[PDB]
Amino acid sequence: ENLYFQGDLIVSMRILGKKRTKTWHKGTLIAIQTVGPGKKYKVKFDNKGKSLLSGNHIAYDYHPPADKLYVGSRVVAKYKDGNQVWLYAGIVAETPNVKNKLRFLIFFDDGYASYVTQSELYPICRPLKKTWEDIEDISCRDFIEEYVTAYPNRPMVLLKSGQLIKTEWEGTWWKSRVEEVDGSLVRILFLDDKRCEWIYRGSTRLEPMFSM
Repeated sequence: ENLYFQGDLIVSMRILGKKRTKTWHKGTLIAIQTVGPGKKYKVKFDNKGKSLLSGNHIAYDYHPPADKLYVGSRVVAKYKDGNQVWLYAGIVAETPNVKNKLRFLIFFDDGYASYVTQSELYPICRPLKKTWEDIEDISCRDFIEEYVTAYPNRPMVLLKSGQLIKTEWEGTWWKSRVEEVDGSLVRILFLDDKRCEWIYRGSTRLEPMFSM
């Protein structure tokens, strides 16, 4: 059937949708379609054509109130890529608190992590019951399932600036150094390549956590 209303969605509303590039973009909800128990959502993008999307591939174009976000919530967040910024899907790993200077910690679908503000987050419209089950990368999906279901039990390595450790990249271990710690994240300098990355302190990419 062709619907005009479905839960709190209404045809003609503004929405964000996932493009095939896996970045998220503004558009208009132009149709809602049913087939049995399934539902699809037709989106016309502002600077593009159309896509027919499942409900976990659309998001509201507003920022959610804090009491509606949990560890495990499925979201779209601001994502820094060189000197460019995108909207990219992720999972909430921490809500605002004193130790993290009142920020949200985001685990993104591709394995990167960052702290963002409430104004940098959007909630996905119809998340899966197990919110991580639409993460395509098996290693990332399995890490987030264990993290979300174990929370608040969070094994982490205690790290200090200057400390020498081994960090994983492309399947092997590299000599690296702790440059900075910010809440549950650490900035790692890869010594041979002289480039830095922010990594979660419970990540199995840190050799002490891999040990365990």
